[PDB]
Amino acid sequence: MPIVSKYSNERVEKIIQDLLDVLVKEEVTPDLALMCLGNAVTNIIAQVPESKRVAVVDNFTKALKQSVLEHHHHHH
Amino acid sequence: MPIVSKYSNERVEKIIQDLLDVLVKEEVTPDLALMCLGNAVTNIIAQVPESKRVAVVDNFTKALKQSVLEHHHHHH
Repeated sequence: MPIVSKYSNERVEKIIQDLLDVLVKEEVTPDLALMCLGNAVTNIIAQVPESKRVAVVDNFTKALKQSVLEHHHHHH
Repeated sequence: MPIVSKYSNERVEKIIQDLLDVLVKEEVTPDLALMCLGNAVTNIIAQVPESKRVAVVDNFTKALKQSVLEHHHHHH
């Protein structure tokens, strides 16, 4: 329900950017990016206790679909 | 196109490695990692045509939950 503000947003978006930098440094393809990122995500989720391990990945995948569909929400 | 993969698995792993190096040098938490990676993936899927955008994100998310449940032990 509430989006936790545990960390500085600047830092959050910066890390996102630095990750994108890696992807643009190699000029990776969409397929490649998804495959590399997917393994990175899974690695982190494996470090999360099993009790919530299935929950965190599901919420991840759920929210992922939410953000993708909101790109043409009220734009052309 | 005469492409079955194009990119070498060696490079694929190396990219994942570098992505990990990014996350490690930032000392990211599970919360932060998923939050940053989610936006990164979303931007990648935003480069994918809407004609297949829902397909790629669904297979991505599908493969994620597969990997999470599959990867308890290494594999071999």
